Amino acid sequence: KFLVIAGPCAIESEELLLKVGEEIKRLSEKFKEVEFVFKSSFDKANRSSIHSFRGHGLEYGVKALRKVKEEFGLKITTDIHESWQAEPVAEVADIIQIPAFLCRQTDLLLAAAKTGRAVNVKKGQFLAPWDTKNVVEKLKFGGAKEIYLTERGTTFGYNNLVVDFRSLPIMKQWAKVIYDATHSVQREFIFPLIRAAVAVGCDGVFMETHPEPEKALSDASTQLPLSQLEGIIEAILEIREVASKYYETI
Amino acid sequence: EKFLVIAGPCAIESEELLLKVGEEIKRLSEKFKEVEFVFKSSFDKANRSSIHSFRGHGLEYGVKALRKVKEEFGLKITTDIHESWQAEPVAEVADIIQIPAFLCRQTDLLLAAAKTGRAVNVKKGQFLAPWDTKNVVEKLKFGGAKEIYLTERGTTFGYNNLVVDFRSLPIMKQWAKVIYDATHSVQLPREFIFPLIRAAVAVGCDGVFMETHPEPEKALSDASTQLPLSQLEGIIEAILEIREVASKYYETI
Amino acid sequence: KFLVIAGPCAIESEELLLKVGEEIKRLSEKFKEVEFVFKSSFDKANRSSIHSFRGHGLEYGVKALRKVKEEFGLKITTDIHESWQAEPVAEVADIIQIPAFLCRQTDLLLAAAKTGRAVNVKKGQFLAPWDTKNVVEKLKFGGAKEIYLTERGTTFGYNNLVVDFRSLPIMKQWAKVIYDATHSVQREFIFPLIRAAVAVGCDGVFMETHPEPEKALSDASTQLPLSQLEGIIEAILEIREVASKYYETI
Amino acid sequence: EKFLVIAGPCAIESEELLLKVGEEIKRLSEKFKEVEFVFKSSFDKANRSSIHSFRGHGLEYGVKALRKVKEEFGLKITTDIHESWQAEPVAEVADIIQIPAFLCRQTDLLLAAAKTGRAVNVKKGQFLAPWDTKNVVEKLKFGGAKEIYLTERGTTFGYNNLVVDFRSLPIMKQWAKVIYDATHSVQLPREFIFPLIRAAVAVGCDGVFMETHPEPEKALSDASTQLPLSQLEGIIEAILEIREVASKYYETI
Repeated sequence: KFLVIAGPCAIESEELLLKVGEEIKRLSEKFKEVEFVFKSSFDKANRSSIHSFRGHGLEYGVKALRKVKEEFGLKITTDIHESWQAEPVAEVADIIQIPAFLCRQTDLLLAAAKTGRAVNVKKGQFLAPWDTKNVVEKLKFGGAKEIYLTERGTTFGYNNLVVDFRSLPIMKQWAKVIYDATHSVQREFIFPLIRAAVAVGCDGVFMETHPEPEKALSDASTQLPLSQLEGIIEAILEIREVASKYYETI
Repeated sequence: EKFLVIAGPCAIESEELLLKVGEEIKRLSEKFKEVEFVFKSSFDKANRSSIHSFRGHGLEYGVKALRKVKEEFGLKITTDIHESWQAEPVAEVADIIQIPAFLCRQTDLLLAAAKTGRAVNVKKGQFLAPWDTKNVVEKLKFGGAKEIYLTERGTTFGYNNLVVDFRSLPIMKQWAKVIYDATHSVQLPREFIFPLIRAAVAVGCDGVFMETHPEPEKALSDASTQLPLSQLEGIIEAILEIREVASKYYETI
Repeated sequence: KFLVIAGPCAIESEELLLKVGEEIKRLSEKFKEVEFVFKSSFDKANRSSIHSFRGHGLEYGVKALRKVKEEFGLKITTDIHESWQAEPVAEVADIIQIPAFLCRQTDLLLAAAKTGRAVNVKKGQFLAPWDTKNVVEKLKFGGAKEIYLTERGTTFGYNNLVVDFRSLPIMKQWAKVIYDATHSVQREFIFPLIRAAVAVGCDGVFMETHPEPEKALSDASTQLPLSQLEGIIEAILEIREVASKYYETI
Repeated sequence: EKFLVIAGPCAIESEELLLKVGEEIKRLSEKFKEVEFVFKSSFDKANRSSIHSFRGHGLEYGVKALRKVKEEFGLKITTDIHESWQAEPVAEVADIIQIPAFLCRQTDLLLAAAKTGRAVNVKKGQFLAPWDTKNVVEKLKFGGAKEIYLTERGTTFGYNNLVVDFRSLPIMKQWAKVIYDATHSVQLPREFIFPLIRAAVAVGCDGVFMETHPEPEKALSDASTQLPLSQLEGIIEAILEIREVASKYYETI
């Protein structure tokens, strides 16, 4: 089925996670035609500024996420930043996410693959679509069986990312493809591009959502308001239903 | 609003080629009555990379060929001009005067097209940012143009490659009707033509531009990008279907 | 010898041209090791805004330039925008310049070549270095013998140009290469990059200069102050003298 | 200020390779007494594209090899770390800890290097704008780094290509000493190595970084970009000459 990965960018508090998890659980029950995966980062390890919010740490985060899966029975996904974090994270995370800047770090990929969990690699803004083939190979060599590649834009001049949708069919040759709707534009362009992603064809969409994005401690300018999530999901399912007839074979 | 489909052979290889394509476009226009078709073909490829490449048979011959298409099939016509003096003679048959991408900032060319009273469609230069088309529209309005289109055809991305930044569709929509060039946006200065056109209609545009030829392999220009004429019907039906289902979500400008 | 093409961006008045021509004449007499070519546009035919200064027209411009060559005996160069302008311009212009956006317009190139004058083509911001080979061929086919290719930057994302200096040695294979120091950065970067151009190796430099750039009716943010021209020329000659030892053969 | 030349084989293929290169670097250091040389080699290529490519013989072996170079030749040392835990052991031999381009924003890695008391050299990510290195320097200073370098190694330009925006040299100079990577800036993710290094010194930088190997064709990494060791002397003499003549024109930051 279609994958929808969503949740607040960072684990600002297990309290926030529960409120978001409650809504994702509701959509989960409303759209049985979709596999929902709850996402949130226990640490923003690559902020530009040293004086920015990073999080409450790995232990606090894993505990908060554990709570979401127990209170709602939702699959979990979070990102790791160094090899040693794979094991403890794999205790809760159904899908281990690899940050875009780290998509070429062999040991991180191998560490994630060793946990036996699914692995989702964010395509580096510096990577060409065809160069993700080697990323998948690393994961397969490492013992990974469920592999995802996420489109999140490519470097286009300075301080700008462009989404080359030709990447979707190219990456589909060796892995399931997820379109990251919120980081690919980093709000007026979020919906239009997600619509494009599903018209082109992908296996899922990734989107950060927060009750009050403006009050968020991370990606306050791109996180989707929680209340708009249902409408966008219904919209992409309808578009996908009609467009899927034309998705090119492999 | 009636969706616009601009299609035809890239170059006016001969008056016979035009009538063959026009025949099919006319057939499709009767089937897809919700679509406004415009027949396109260039009387001159004035910007080929090589001096040895095919250019055409001249403005005179081309205009006469296009007039035949309009006369024989009752189809609207569009062709591109390369210098100011061509606007007047071309305006005699062209319903929409097209401005080449490299020439989108040539003031006198835009002014020449605008004063003819015909609609003007400007291909967005590969060097131009979406927000910079606002001044292009202002020039045309200044020159008297009342029906203006902006065409997305890709942006320079490294060497010999173009990327389509779909964010340009809603940005340009702020000041003009927007057309998506499905064939030139994948050209490297065919496997991606269809998926990208699906993206264009899902995002939302006012029309699509597609070069089509009975046998692309034998084309005298863009032999690698022109869509086989037999595939045009299927592509149009698909974008109409995608447009309909996505239409309720199109943001208001 | 080394080519130095300079002058005010636009012919704001033959008066301005004479003041600039006076200074270029002085440097001309001071640097016999350099071939100076006076440049100025009779029309800014590609301004973004319709409400911008274009000029005083072709006739006024050709007359003003004619005055510069007669009062100072300096070679002249100006750009054309449509085929019909080549002939009347070739009456004064020693070098006919082709605008960057128009580097692929066959008839314009052929028209310039037909005048028998030298032709300098500004490399389009959209063109790859190796693709200028076809530009030269057009000019040769058209009867041009003295051909120049000018590096003026390449599209790098939106509203930004980057200078890929690998272009200098690539274009040198089929034509003399000129580095445009003022349009490649469109002021703090003008000198550094011209220094780079000569260290890499080129046949000349192009730079717009105006007595009071801020008061200029065009390129007020990039035109080099007239008083700084001598210093930059002396600097590039010194750098070239030392670096030329390492310029790669053809 | 004494110009810095960072050079050595890309990877620590063996302790013998290092001593062979170190021998030549030591010879050149005696000749070019106005230059500060730093011997470089990676104990691990932790980011190769293919899982089948050479990585190295481990941190332990590498550090021991580097210590041999410093011990036998009296040369300063630099190598790169890939995860936080490696900073401590590496700091035992490395005078300058290098931060890989893809990892230039990894806060904990930068902090790990900074607290060792050693100098830190951060390769500017191919995705990073020049003005955004200001925060990189702030992180390092926050972490205790007192000697910081920023290395220019190209920027993503379309697919599989890097361009060097020389405007970054004076921009980055505003907050750190700047090094130009002559070999990685022309790599496609050798004919241009020399001309671009001439440009770097003419623009103005504080040092250059060059990978060099006795027989590049037989290298286990960057076989297409590493400079033959016999050409190192000539290149250094040339940049010193160009630097001298251009030096009086270097703008003040």
